Amino acid sequence: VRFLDGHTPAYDLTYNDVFVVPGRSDVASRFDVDLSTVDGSGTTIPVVVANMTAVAGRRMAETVARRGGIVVLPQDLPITAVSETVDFVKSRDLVVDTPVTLSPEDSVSDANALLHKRAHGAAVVVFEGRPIGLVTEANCAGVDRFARVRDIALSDFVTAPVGTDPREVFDLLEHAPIDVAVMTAPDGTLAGVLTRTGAIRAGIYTPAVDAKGRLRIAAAVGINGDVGAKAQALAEAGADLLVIDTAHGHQAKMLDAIKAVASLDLGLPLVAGNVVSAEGTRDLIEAGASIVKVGVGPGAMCTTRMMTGVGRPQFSAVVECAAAARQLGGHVWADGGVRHPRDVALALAAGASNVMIGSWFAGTYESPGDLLFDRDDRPYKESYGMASKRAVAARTAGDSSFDRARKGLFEEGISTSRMSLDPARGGVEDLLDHITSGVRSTCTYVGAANLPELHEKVVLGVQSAAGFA
Amino acid sequence: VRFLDGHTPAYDLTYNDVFVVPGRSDVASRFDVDLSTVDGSGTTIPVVVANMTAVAGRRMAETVARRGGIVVLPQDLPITAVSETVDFVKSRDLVVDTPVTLSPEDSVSDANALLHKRAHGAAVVVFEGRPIGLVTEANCAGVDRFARVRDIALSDFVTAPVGTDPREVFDLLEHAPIDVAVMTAPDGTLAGVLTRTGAIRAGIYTPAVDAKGRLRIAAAVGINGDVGAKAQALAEAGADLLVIDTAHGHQAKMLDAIKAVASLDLGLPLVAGNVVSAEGTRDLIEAGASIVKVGVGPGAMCTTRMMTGVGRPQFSAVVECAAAARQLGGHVWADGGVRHPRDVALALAAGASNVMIGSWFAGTYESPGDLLFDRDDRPYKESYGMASKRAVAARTAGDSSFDRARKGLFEEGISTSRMSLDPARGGVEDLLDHITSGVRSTCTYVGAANLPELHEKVVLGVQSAAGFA
Amino acid sequence: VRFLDGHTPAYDLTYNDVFVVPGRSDVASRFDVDLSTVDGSGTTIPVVVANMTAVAGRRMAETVARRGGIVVLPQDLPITAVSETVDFVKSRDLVVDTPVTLSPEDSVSDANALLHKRAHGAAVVVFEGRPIGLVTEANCAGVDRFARVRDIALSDFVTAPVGTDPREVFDLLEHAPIDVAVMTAPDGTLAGVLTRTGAIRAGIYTPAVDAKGRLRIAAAVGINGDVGAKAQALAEAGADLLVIDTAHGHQAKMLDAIKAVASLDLGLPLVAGNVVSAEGTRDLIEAGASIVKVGVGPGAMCTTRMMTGVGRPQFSAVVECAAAARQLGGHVWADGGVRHPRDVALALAAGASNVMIGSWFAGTYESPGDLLFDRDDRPYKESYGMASKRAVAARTAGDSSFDRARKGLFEEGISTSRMSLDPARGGVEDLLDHITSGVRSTCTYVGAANLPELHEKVVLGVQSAAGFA
Amino acid sequence: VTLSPEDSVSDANALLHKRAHGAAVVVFEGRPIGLVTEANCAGVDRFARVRDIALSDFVTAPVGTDPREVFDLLEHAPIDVAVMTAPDGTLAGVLTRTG
Repeated sequence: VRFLDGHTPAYDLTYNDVFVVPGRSDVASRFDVDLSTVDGSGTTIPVVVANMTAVAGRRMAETVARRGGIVVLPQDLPITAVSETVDFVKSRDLVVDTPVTLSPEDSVSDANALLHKRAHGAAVVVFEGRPIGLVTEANCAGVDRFARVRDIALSDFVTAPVGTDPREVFDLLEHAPIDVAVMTAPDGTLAGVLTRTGAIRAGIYTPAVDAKGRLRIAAAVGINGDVGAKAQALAEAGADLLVIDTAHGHQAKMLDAIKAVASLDLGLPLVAGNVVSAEGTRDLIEAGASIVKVGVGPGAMCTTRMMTGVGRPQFSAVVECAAAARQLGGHVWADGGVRHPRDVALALAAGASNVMIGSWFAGTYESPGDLLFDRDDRPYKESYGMASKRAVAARTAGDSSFDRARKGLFEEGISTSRMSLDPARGGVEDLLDHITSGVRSTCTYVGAANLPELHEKVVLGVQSAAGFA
Repeated sequence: VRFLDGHTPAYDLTYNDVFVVPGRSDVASRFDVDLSTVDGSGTTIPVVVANMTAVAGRRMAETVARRGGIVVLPQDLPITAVSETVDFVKSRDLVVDTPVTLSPEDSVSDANALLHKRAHGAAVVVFEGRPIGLVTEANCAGVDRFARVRDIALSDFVTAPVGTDPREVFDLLEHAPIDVAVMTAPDGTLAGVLTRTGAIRAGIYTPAVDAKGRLRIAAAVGINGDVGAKAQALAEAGADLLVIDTAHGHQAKMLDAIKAVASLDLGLPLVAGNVVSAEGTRDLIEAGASIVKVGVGPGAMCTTRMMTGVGRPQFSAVVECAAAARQLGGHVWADGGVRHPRDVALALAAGASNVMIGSWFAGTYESPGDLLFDRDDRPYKESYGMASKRAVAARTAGDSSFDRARKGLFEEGISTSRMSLDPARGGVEDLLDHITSGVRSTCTYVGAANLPELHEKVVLGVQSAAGFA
Repeated sequence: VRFLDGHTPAYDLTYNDVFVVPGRSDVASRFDVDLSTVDGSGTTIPVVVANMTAVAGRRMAETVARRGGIVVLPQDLPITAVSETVDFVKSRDLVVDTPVTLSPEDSVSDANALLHKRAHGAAVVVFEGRPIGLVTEANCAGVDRFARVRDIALSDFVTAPVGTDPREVFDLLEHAPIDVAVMTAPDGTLAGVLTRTGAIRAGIYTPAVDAKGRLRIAAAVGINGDVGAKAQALAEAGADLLVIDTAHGHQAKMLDAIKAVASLDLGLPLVAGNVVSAEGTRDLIEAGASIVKVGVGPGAMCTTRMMTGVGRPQFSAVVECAAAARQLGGHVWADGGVRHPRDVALALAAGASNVMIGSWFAGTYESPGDLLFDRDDRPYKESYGMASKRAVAARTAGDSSFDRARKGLFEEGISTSRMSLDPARGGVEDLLDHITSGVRSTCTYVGAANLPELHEKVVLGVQSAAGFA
Repeated sequence: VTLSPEDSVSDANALLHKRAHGAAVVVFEGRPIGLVTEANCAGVDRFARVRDIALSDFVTAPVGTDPREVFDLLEHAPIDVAVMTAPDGTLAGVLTRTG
């Protein structure tokens, strides 16, 4: 990377210490920029969903795959659940989104609960595979709490055949009272729904698909036990990417796991981490890892850097890891704390081929967590609220109560960080649009048509802390 | 510019990182300093009003031109409105200010609304061109809400002929109960008003006038469409300065626009921006721009630097751009975030020939926005409250709803930043006095009689962030 | 110590300026790390309790000695009290903890007061040396305020013989309603109690014992009067470590005191302080001090650095003192402000053989201060609440009221800093577990099996203050 | 209050408050399986299918028993509900000490 003249600090840099200097640009608009990655993950956008239990959901996987990203499944899930998730994801359409389907004679409370599980805002009533109506907001107000769904149905939905160009579907929704377009198969069976914003995103974004034309998905494996057996089982399940993660990637056990998994020669790209050093990245790549995960305690006040003195600023670590990996032909992923598009833009400029988003996507409808309201009816979802129970479901490992208590004595309990739902960006697609707009604006300011060009021509500067007063 | 010995930081500097070291001075008082610019804009003060819809008003243009500045009109205004504004501004007197005129039989609510549109605090009643009285504050209290103006009039206004030396006009207002001096033409028709503070400012300040002895004004053009036609239309309308602005000035489209406008050879000075690099300034000047606009995402926590990593500290960017432009014979304008006279003083010391003020002037009476009160009756004006509607009035460009939605998907909505009215500095003239006093004190401390001398003898130092604790 | 390339700041570093870079590690888990010190203090953990009146209690001494640390007694205590404390501490068991014993016919209010003096949560009723029952929480609710203890007793306590392996004691408490295991001597007399967490800590931690197999303890002496007589009296009392402390250790009087104490040749290790300079450490070691105490006004906003400009950042001072002392064969102790395990980890990485904890341990049950509740019933203990009275008990020194007032005129009154009790970490053993977990995680991240190896292979980096925004 | 298996747990919570017994019986093929009581829905998944938090610890007595002995049978019971079934084992009703 290139810095300004004389900008050679005696310290590691964070995302608050750097800025991008505008250069000569010929890019007309944001749409003239290609965001496709070259790391082999197959994503058309540099957004990757972290493998956390409170974020890596099935609906999230479907949505992110359709919008061009990829989601890594948690490593504690059973093989049957992973196989079911992969089969459901790879059976989805590349344009339409799977709507919330309600059978007749169901409870109205169940319908209200299912309404908020997706950003469409309308749940279709289906009988014999045929749509009957859409249940929308305020339909349950004043109605008997024991209503049987087929009492407040609104059979006023716009219908179009599957395969219609979304350009005309957008026009058909110009004067519709509900921004939902239920499209049915030629035999009349339900296939999916569309919306004006969904049609625009379908025309803007490019879905990330495998060689079979199906949505891509990823899965993770732990560092304990027979790693080869789990890797083989996940590869047979249809996973397109394997991620071997841990708190400290630069250890002998992770090297042994990488050697064991790479010996099988499954052909899938391999992701390992996390390291924040050039030596660690080189050691991980030499062991057989194609993608190196970067970022260990990036924050200066995070729990890791308060328990221990171990850590490193994200920007310098990513720069060093990318510089070490590119000469070996590998790629790096930014696995820090991302809460603004500036972080993603700076990570891409540093040389990272992909940026993974963690807890930020937990505050969306598509996240597996259940929606609950605060005292002021603030929509929010409890991060790590039920992940601890799922974590200890596999942590027990059949050990006795004495061993479990001995392990848990030193273990520090992660608190449940409340994350308020953004009313203007409730769906994860809005956050994806925000991040992609930020990255495209960065590319236009720099004057690059694609991410490698952005990394090539980026010019950075250093600023002091006095500007934050 | 000259810095202290050993003050060579490894980072770019903001306005919080620098300070002015006092030197040997022989300037007796603040009044012994000339603030006239040499950039060719014709302003007697380095204050320029930004071309924003919520600030660039007609009354603001008149007031700033009379006080020695200049105002750039928004580029989205129609040619007829711009022509009307120019004709009204160039038909104003160089000393007296245009008062609020109320015709008889009007609504008292309309009179109360018109009272707050200017800082005079008294609205004159005019019939057959002759003043009848002045409606002042608290005149509408307790009176019927449907009063017809000519029921609470106060015919106790001091009258003086037009052309009287303001020195005696100040004495005539020594014991007057209302600090308004209505002056009428020799035929008895109304021409304008004056006040003690207005007389003092008329004796202190020098109006910025063109070759015809009329108040100066500027207009802006967009970067889309036939730039030459708009430039020709504005030049024919009587504009004295053209400003071609955009988010990123260092692009090929802006270079083409500069080449197209300069090919017409209208003779007017040309302003282009924005760039924060020496290469960008050189490219803009070579294309045919006489004045370069500086500043792109100056704040470390601004919306631009949170969406993207693109930006630069204002001080270093202004210094570099001025150093690059002066050797080419051009001039630079500071277009950062100005909220204190320190910012203007440091920008002038850096080498900028003019400093443009944006949202700061929106919280004044003369701003085009309407005055409204908070729950605690706090006077304030909604910045960008109606500018969005005016922005989309020209952004539609006859495109279809599909294209408009596709454009607006990536667009980020600018929030309406409330700006409270300063009770002691409600009028923009008070802010102008504050800024000019700050600049004059800076000049006296440095020991310079004019802005080029201030830039010549200025000595700067660097301070750490520990002083802000 | 080793820093990253180019990380050579022009200033002294605190604990907020440094971070630990992960290296190649082969440590399987936290339990594969040995925390034993090599400074000669005999502690199995680097935790040392400060010699403050509000912290250095008898129960605290017993608990810290059993958990592997050491406690220094205040220097103002009389020789009889110190002898009694040493005799009580050295008469304790290496596994079981001394419970709260209640005799029959006592006041129930006294029982309630004694309940909160230890973290067991159950006070045993003893008659003729035989346990009768355990008084637990909520037993005093609704009961007459003048109850005689033997009216709400619960004779449902699990009993095991002394010497039983805690592995089976843990199993015996699996279904017990009270997590207290009262163990009695073979003659049936009470000897102590145990708990599940206590059994785990007994199996994890190693008690710090002297050559006689008894818990270790330390005492302090003032710098005034005949230091040799006090040192001889404390050595005869059974103290295992002597600490000569003062505000400014690098003074002639402290050198004379060190020479006087070392002339006696008591054979005990000697601790002196405090100094923050290499010259001071060398002077103290040459005078006859085996351990040098480091840290004088470490905070940038502490009372010492606000009264005077005297001070130094803790990290740089500790590094310099350790570097100076190791070549002379001595050792250094970190005596700064410790509130997080990160501070202890960084102090150990800097080269310190032990880290002393001051006011942090005051907010525990085992501290000598009495427990009192806030308006919201917040458990807290008044730091320095009664230490001032004990300080002036020896400060009077038989001087007249005139001399006392003359001394106290310049003296600044230390305020009583309220320290809230942590509900999840009420006992000091929980804080010890937290700190040891932090240190073990640091060691695993670095890749060291013991503290000297941690100091050998540690690699540090420097970060700017912009990361704290 | 009778709850069939595979029903929504929210419906069970709603049905719990419809009577003063405080316990809703789970019935399958006319046979009681358990009683859903208060705080059973706390922390449990909002989409629970009833037959996941059932408590099969209900006291059973034949219909026609003198309530004097039914009161004694409920002296130490943790739930003050006495589910009584018909001689063929089918559910007929419930009783309590106060009842």
